[PDB]
Amino acid sequence: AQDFDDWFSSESTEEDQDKIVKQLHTVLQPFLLRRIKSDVETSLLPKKELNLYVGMSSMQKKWYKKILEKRLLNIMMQLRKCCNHPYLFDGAEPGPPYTTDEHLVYNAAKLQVLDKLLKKLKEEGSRVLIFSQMSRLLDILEDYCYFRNYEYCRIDGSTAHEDRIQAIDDYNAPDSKKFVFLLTTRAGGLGINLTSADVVVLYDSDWNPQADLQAMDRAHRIGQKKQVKVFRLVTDNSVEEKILERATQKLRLDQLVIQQNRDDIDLDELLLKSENKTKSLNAKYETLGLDDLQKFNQDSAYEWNGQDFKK
DNA sequence: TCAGGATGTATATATCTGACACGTGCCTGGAGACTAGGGAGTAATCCCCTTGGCGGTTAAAACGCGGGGGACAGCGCGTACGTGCGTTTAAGCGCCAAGGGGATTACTCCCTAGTCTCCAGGCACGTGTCAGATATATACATCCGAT
Repeated sequence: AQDFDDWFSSESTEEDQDKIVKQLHTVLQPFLLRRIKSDVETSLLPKKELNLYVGMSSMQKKWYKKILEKRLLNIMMQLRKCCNHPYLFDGAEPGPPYTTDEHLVYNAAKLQVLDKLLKKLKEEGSRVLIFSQMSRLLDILEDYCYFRNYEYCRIDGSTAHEDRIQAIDDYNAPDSKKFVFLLTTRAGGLGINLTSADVVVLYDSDWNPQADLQAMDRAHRIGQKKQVKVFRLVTDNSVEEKILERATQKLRLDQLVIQQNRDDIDLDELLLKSENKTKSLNAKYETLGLDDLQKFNQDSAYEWNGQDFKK
């Protein structure tokens, strides 16, 4: 192990990072292969990443602060919950009695952006795939979809086989009244084919970039006819930014190592600002080096606006 | 049911003996230095535990049904307990005798512990293995529900 882990794995020596160890793919080219599907058939249209940076709402603000200064362990997971929808937390939503009115969208900034974009795509007429990462979050999405009078088909770690096949077939009927079609990002194996869809909204980003790559390939898989778009909601100035940063670290690591040597927020302004942020971070991480890329800076996310590790 | 008994149940009085208050001294808790080592805070490393989600195998668990036998209700009945009365008998209470047992109370010493100072050699840890305990199958002999 240590031989590979030290000879051209992580060091701290010199500009070796891109002068020698980077050039040392000659160890690998002998026995490894991959034929880039981007240009061997040239029949698919490329991808469309439209990361959206979103800020907390008041309920998110107070809940985020509550977790920062307190069953609740694994704080890094809880902050992801609060960044998605506070209704995941017990006793957050108003009630009882429990209703399903605009008090649902009224407390989740991602869900507000999602609702606006869902209306916009619906009037365009692009049936959409939602790839959440918590099945419990799919419950709130189901409730919202029903309250907005859309119909769906949910597949996750609960539905048995026959349910999965019949739901897929129902969505893929040649004249199917299926607008939204929920799933979980790492579920369904690989046989699930949804080329008939048009948009994949990555409600959450994943630690492993290739998990989402395979996920957002469920619509980009061979056979897809028209250019597709894949949104990725991000909670600006929160843990999700750290997660996206580390995921991009790993994605560029993969590319360098292998892929070379083959209220409303006025949606348009948020789109442009988030696109500028994406360009800025891409510029930040493009120029990194192997040993430099492997640091995993592990910036403690407990402190967010000034914290003291106290309750 | 009601009047006839039998039994607690309040009530006033006198007795007493046990709880309480009071002075002494002697012993222990408090004030006051002095000091050293236990513990709080810090840094580094590694293994375990969390939270949310997924996929799969496959025995247990849930459900329904039918039928028996165990439960619970009654019916005698014939004891074996109760209740009451008379009468011994023993518990308790005093008293006699002389000792030994024991618990302070106060010196003495011996000797046997604790303390320190090296220093080897017991033991815990990290390495192999191979022998015992598995799971498998099969033949058997051995209880259980109907004549």
